[PDB]
Amino acid sequence: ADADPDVLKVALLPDENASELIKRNQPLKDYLEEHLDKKVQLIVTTDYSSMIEAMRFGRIDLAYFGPLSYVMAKSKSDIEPFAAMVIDGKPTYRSVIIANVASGVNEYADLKGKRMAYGDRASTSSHLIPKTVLLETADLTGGQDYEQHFVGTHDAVAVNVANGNADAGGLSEVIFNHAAERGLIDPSKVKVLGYSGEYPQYPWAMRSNLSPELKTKVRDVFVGIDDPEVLRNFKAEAFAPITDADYDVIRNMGSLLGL
Repeated sequence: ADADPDVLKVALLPDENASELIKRNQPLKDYLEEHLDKKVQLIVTTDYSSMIEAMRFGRIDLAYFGPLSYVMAKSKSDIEPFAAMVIDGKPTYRSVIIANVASGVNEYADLKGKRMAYGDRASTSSHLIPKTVLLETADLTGGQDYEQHFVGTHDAVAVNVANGNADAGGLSEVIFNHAAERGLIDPSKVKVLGYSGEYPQYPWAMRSNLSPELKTKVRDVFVGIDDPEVLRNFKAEAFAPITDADYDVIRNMGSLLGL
């Protein structure tokens, strides 16, 4: 393994259409090349498990993980978290639970016997969080009291609810809120049922066998970002420093999934 590679392989959680993700992250790629003196190669894997496996086998250097996929990768490989974005004045985010207007689902209790869409099994806000909300508020258990279907991206959750393939679904609040704008769905076909509480934001992480000098530089460059052109694509105000213990809440909640 190379401690100080000339090219940095930088993976992005596949929570949306890969072209959308490459587009959104272009200004950050340009900023990193300038301030790190490295070439940057952006990667989007086919699913969450393939990004976790790429990290374990040393095939990527930096990764933008979700909270649950981060704690899963950290259990399998030697990695460290270093930054997360501050969006809307907070270092946290929420899941939204949505329903198709034609399904007969008017509240959480009405999901008994119906079809729920989740994203990836390793998703925080399109699986773990909404599943926990349905259990704690309505005493509903996935696969036992309702059908669960895993459709991949958060984009796919919104599409499958809106077109009638699912009756309800759970996903990231920010991703849902821009789905009509991007032309993914007709917003008249869906309604919001409710929201989760606030959970720690997606962490940036790197393989811990990079050199100490390179790891310090990566952390300093990200936390120092105040360029409006980089921040605007994310609707962010800053990149904040983080530690592994910030994700213990997710570890504890993950006991319900057998982690």
